[PDB]
Amino acid sequence: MGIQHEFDIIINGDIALRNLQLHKGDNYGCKLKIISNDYKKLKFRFIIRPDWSEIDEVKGLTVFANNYAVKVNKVDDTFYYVIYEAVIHLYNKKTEILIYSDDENELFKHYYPYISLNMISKKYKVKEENYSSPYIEHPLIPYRDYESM
Repeated sequence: MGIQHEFDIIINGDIALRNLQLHKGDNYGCKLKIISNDYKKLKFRFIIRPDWSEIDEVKGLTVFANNYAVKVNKVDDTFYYVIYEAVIHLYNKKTEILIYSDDENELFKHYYPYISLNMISKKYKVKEENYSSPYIEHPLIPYRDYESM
């Protein structure tokens, strides 16, 4: 049993995408398909609980939306949790968001989950679990203070 981080993403304080971590490995990420007519923008909070048993530092996150670079802000950085935020603006009905620590060696193809969030029909679903076991919670139940938005 190698490196086991935990990785969650909260959207709009309403939707929690929990348990997104890779089953093992020093990386964490998610691919999102957003379908929308009405949302001008989505607020994201990306929560990492790092496994410090082997690492020297906690990898940060890169975010692209339809392959345009998105501003990412680190808002907490502690031993037990490292938290990032972004507010992503939607310019097309369909937007692919790539969130990751690293994007190499088929991580998106075989490892990171792929989740669809249809904001029109309000249908939130896992398209591919790959090497993770996502749990989509809606409405979100805040189990930690840093989960509520």
